[PDB]
Amino acid sequence: SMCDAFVGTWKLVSSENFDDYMKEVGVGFATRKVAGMAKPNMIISVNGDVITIKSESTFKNTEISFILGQEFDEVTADDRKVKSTITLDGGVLVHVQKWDGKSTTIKRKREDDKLVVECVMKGVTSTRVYERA
Ligand SMILES: O=C(O)c1ccccc1-c1c2ccc(=O)cc-2oc2cc(O)ccc12
Ligand SMILES: O=C(O)c1ccccc1-c1c2ccc(=O)cc-2oc2cc(O)ccc12
Repeated sequence: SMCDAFVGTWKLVSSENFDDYMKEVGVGFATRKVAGMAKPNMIISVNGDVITIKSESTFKNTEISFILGQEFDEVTADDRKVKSTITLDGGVLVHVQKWDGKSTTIKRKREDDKLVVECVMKGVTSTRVYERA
């Protein structure tokens, strides 16, 4: 399917304005500095209708499994317990995280041989680029 373009192993190669985006999300100082340093590997896989996104770094190891359009519980190292929904909108994986009446969007798009990640929170944008690993 269309998810196959996202499937594979990805390595973080560039990050821009991630600290200012995490500040705007409400991420604490210690967690921002820890997350800001990490150069994660990201494994995106598909099994039936279930999408798995595994991240691996010196900071942590995370795993989320989900069905497109089906809301799920996601864990974060901040004062936020989030309800997330991931949908596929015209080739773009749109990840909406909602907590305490607020929301942030993480968009992933395929550009050349890269996975371009756009994170938006109340006008503050961070761009992160991954390459195939
Ligand atoms: O994938 C990202 O780069 C990302 C962008 C905005 C907010 C969080 C992340 C992020 C993750 C988002 C979803 C997920 O399933 C796993 C993530 O893992 C990350 C690991 C990091 O070191 C650092 C960042 C992440
Ligand atoms: O919140 C975390 O556990 C975390 C810790 C280290 C590196 C990245 C994250 C991180 C996420 C990790 C996994 C995940 O599924 C979602 C994450 O979302 C984040 C969002 C932030 O604003 C800021 C950070 C994250």
